[PDB]
Amino acid sequence: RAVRIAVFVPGFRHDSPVYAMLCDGVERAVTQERATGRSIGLDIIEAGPNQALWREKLAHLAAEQRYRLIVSSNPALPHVLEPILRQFPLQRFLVLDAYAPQEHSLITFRYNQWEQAYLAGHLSALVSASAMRFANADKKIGLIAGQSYPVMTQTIIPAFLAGARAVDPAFEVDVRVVGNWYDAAKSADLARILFHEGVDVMMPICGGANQGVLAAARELGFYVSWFDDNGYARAPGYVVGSSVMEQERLAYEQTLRCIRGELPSAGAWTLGVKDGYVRFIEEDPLYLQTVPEPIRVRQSALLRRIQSGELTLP
Ligand SMILES: Cc1cc2nc3c(=O)[nH]c(=O)nc-3n(C[C@H](O)[C@H](O)[C@H](O)CO)c2cc1C
Ligand SMILES: [K+]
Ligand code: NA
Ligand code: NA
Repeated sequence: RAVRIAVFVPGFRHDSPVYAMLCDGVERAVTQERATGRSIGLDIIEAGPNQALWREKLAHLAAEQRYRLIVSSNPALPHVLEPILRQFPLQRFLVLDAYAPQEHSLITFRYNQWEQAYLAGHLSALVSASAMRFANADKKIGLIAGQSYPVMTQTIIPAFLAGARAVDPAFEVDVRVVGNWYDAAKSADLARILFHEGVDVMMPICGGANQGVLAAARELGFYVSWFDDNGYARAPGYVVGSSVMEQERLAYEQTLRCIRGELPSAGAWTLGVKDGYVRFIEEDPLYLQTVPEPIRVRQSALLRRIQSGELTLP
């Protein structure tokens, strides 16, 4: 039996870790199963930045009645989908990085981003408190978000702060917002503001604008806590951590289940460190070269406490 899949990207694929990972994993599954001789179609729709059009674009994909599954990502998608689920109940949807319990035609997976961001904040504070080249004597770290949204304000920011405060309760996090997920010039401006306020380690979570923060790091001399995927090679020596979600693998795994007829129609899963889907990347040689022993030792010890449940971050 032939199978057709659509991926709805709420923005652009390139330069957005969550969407690049999503598309890479769906493609990997499709390519794999095509190679067995099976006919599998894959269409990727890049919606672009205009969020006011997302709902109608998704409704048209459902109305086309051709996709066995429409795949998307990000925590706003369940809300976007609400009337579409009602109007087109036979259309199956899969959304990663989201949470929608108790739907009938929508299955979601959320990562434990308290773990993810706590790992990032702890690493950031260790670096900021150290005598590394660009560290200063303040206890100030930064976060530059593309936009504000409930997961960012209720999970990521508080967990980043909590991880930092586990190192020293005096740590502060200065949050800034770009207003979009692409403009690297505008994120660089925020990074310069943070640097001059005394921030020596920043975490960019602003999509294609992340590059602006990397540029500012090289320009001014500060460190970057990278999120979502492996960012060490994007600015060797500046990127001091990668605190990640295993979105490429999850997208691959769930797409395969769809193709083989094993993906449930509904459900809302949460996957974290103990499940293997949130990680701090210690194995990259750039990390080992970039970050001194005492910091790496403490970061490893933290990972062990999360892996055992001793430190549970629900
Ligand atoms: C409405 C909305 C739009 C988003 N757009 C992007 C994006 O274009 N690029 C990106 O890298 N992350 C984007 N994210 C963030 C992403 O889903 C995730 O929360 C962060 O990458 C941290 O894991 C978006 C989040 C929301 C809620
Ligand atoms: K909020
Ligand atoms: Na510091
Ligand atoms: Na210091």
